[PDB]
Amino acid sequence: HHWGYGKHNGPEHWHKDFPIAKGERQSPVDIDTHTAKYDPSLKPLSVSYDQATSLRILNNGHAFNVEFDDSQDKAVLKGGPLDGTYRLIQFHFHWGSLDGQGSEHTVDKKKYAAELHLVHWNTKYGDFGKAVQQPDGLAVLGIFLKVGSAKPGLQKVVDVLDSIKTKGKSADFTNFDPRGLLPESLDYWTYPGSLTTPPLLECVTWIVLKEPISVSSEQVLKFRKLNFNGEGEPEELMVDNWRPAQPLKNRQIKASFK
Ligand SMILES: Nc1ccccc1NC(=O)c1ccc(NCC(=O)NCCc2ccc(S(N)(=O)=O)cc2)cc1
Ligand SMILES: [Zn+2]
Repeated sequence: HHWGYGKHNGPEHWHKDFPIAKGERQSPVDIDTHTAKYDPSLKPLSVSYDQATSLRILNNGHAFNVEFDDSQDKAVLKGGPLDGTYRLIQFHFHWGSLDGQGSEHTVDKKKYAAELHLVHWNTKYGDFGKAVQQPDGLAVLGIFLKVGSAKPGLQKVVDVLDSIKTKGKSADFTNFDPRGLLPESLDYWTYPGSLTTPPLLECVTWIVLKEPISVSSEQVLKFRKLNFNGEGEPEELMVDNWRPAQPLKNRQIKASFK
């Protein structure tokens, strides 16, 4: 009876195994654009992905992860609200059963069709497992997806999904360039928060881009053909793998822009 996104094991249940679910810095949150404060001291984000080395794509039963070689400074996030150098380890998405829901963060209570999370860890902690134990261990770059025109740089991901339909399946996934998933603007909101799935550790500097990317209806339909189940288990479509907005509590969301 493991956590997931169903009626009996979904986000309202998680606090029983992971009491930090009701903590002081949980994610995601609603971004109230009128209460976010412009912070003129915030630096431009530095997204250095030209040497990224993708390795593999994995269906882990909760989402799919595109994994990177994080054994050297090859794809890093710096600047913005961050001190030091954060290495890209993986990206994944959260998405809905319908185009009207799927994002984890909301903007003035608006839900997007999906949300991309580019997960990075602080190199001063040596690897990911140590970084998630620290209040500044991770930086997650969040990008909203809206349904409209196709994102050409997403299609290589969409096309491999039939090879990782079920939980525990992986496939080689080399030479994927995550720059093809970024919007034009790097204007962002930032706040201190958590992992949005168990173990819900309070280790994340969230950086959420203001400008969504557009994907096609056909691209997101292919996300919704994935399965939460393993091969030879009853088929349960991998949809609505999002945690809803959590209380902001004693936090301020800062904006990089006016
Ligand atoms: N060792 C230790 C000591 C004291 C306190 C905590 C820890 N470690 C842990 O709690 C612990 C660490 C990792 C665990 N599992 C693997 C793991 O990497 N999980 C996190 C992956 C994750 C990555 C990104 C996101 S998201 N949606 O916020 O971008 C969500 C989840 C499970 C438990
Ligand atoms: Zn995520």
